[PDB]
Amino acid sequence: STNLVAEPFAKLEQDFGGSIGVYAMDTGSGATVSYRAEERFPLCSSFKGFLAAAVLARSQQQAGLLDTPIRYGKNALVPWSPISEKYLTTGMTVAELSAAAVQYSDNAAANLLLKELGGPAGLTAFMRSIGDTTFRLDRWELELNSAIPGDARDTSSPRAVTESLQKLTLGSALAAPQRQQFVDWLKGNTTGNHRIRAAVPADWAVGDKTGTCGVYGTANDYAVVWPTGRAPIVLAVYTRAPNKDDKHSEAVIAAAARLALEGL
Ligand SMILES: C[C@H](CS)C(=O)N[C@H](B(O)O)c1ccc(F)cc1
Repeated sequence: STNLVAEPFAKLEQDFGGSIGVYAMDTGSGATVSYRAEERFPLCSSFKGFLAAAVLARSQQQAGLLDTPIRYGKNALVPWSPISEKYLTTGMTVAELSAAAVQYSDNAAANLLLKELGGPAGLTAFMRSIGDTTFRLDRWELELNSAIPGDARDTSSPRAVTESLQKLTLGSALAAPQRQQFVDWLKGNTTGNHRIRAAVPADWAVGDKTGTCGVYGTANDYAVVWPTGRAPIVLAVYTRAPNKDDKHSEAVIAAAARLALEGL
């Protein structure tokens, strides 16, 4: 990938202080916008969207997987697990765990689903099977958030994120019912209102998955966006920064999303 009118991104990046990674594709025309699209960024919680997709893929071979109740214990409840916390006394079904992971970034729910899939290596294997050779998940929540500069653990690239997202939501990687369920989960996300969603015209439908590592200014969002009467746009906006204490910026993510969309 390349971009011969990259200066707007370059200036936004310089003002932010860190690194911005953008890839956006118009699935109707094939046009793309890129900026550090081939460079590795920490996934943070954005792996949870692909995790739910991997669950749906398995459910195509395992009848009633999604309906399976999980009666998890208190010591599954790592921090930032609001749904799993709320429902501890009842347990939750695999489907509910998947929805909570996507729509609230629920940590405990992600760990429980990772265990069902064979851990970070199992999710990574799923991603290889749809043709993503960049994605790697190595660790569990919360250790995967360390976001250390240059660490390839728990990273992917904006372009591979977008390409996989397109395969899973719009392409053929998931069966049509599973594909619709994944799209619906993304559309019901509650964590992304200040990121890509803040850049999209109010009348376009959006599904998204956010990520927030909590360190090194590292945060991200990927989304499928449905313009008026048009084929959908798929995009990914990732950030990081060189100092552990650097704050992430939702406004930067929104602004880079807007530059991508305006570029398309
Ligand atoms: C250690 C950090 C706290 S800022 C964390 O748990 N991040 C996950 B994720 O991005 O991997 C997370 C972040 C925000 C949430 F609301 C839920 C889960």
